[PDB]
Amino acid sequence: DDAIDIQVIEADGTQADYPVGPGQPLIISDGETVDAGQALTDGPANPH
Repeated sequence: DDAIDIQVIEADGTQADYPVGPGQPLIISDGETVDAGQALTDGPANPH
């Protein structure tokens, strides 16, 4: 069904299940070196 979920495996093996959602949030993330705060689906970040 093209859920397009970004599942990340922690240092222990814990998933996150980030849903991309609609088509407007275009994906740009294939780094495989992500760190906290890194954006995945393009656009202006929410600072709060």
